[PDB]
Amino acid sequence: GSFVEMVDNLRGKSGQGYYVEMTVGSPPQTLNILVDTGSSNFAVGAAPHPFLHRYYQRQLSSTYRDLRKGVYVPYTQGKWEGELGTDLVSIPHGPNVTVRANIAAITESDKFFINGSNWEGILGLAYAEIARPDDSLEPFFDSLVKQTHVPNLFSLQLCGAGFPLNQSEVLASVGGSMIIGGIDHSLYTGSLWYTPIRREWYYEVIIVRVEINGQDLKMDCKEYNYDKSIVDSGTTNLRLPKKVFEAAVKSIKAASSTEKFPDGFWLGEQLVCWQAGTTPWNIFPVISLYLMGEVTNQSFRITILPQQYLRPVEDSQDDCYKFAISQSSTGTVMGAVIMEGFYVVFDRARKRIGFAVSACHVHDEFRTAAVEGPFVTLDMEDCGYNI
Ligand SMILES: CSc1nc(N2C[C@H]3C(=O)N(C)C(=N)N[C@@]3(c3ccc(C#N)s3)C2)nc(C)c1F
Repeated sequence: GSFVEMVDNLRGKSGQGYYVEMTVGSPPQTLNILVDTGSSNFAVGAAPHPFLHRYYQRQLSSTYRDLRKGVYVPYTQGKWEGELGTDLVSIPHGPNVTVRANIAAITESDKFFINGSNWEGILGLAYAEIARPDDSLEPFFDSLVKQTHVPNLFSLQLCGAGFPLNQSEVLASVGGSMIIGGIDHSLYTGSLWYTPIRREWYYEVIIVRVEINGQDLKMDCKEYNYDKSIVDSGTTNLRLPKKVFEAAVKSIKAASSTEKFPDGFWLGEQLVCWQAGTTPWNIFPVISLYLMGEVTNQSFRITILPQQYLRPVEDSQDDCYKFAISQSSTGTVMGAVIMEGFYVVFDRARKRIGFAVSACHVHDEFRTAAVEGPFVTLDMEDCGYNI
């Protein structure tokens, strides 16, 4: 329905992440926490770091409980290590509840804390299967549902500004909404379409067709989900498996061929600039991803614009962007620049993810993002990867 207390509770941007305010401990210690659907640990800075202006001080919390256990988390782009414990946790612009949750108190880290991101921790919203050190460490959302009457569902509206925000603007700007326990109808237009959650670990989905400006990429659909496809608010880009990326970039270059861009642009490294207000959106194609539907032999599609996959960056008065589609060796990742086009419902209770056109997606007067269906699609189970 309407969840006014939770609307506009996020801040941030696709490149540095979107975060929500939380409190930990007694008396409450306020921290800004990255919303990460990629993930399943609640982990906070708990020791001084050059990029943190605040951190969780366990010795100042009367409700802190030491689990006497360490946690070491090395991932591809970074790492952190910490100490496990529990404490009382709240979301000020959330449900009016306080829960006893696991907290990984980060004591050492490498390339984890982003300089100027304004967040001091991460809220992993995915399932216990991928929690560290193992699946016995109950994720935050599981604790929230178990201890309260909050429904087993959350929804995210990530709002890209469509232009760069400076340090002061990004702190003063509304970055979107995280609705805990419900769906807020003001955040989207049109209908919600649902795709099954294939398996509960990451938020895994199945893509069954890909089009660039209505032209079928025509790959075996298993390629689109090799080795998985996930919905991840903690990734900036739309990431595609190597072969799919190679085919998609060739098609995007062909559609936009009236302007030649350097190789560094297509690699997502180099910015491209245009005179203020002259970005030629119309030369870039729309991209549609068809997702398995809830009805047998039915699919639907989500369509994004270049206003989603060209990420605004500062250079001058020029309008500059980076290409926010990139290669992956770990499957498709529907990151923040995809999520910025849609209101996304993580319906854990019904094992499904819903998509609707976001009320805050960036567009022009000629084209809009879309969520449309149904389409008749056969043998969709064959699109999923096994082994
Ligand atoms: C690979 S297993 C694993 N991974 C993570 N993360 C992976 C990071 C990762 O590359 N992405 C893509 C992720 N969605 N989340 C992580 C982030 C770190 C910093 C972020 C920002 N901004 S997002 C945490 N955290 C934990 C606790 C893990 F078990």
